[PDB]
Amino acid sequence: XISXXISXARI
Amino acid sequence: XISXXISXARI
Ligand SMILES: [Cl-]
Ligand SMILES: [Cl-]
Repeated sequence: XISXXISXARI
Repeated sequence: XISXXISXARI
């Protein structure tokens, strides 16, 4: 399916 | 940044 996206580590 | 998306494990 969906794996990940935007983690938050940078953004 | 971008982390992941669609892996290929299913799709
Ligand atoms: Cl990020
Ligand atoms: Cl997949």
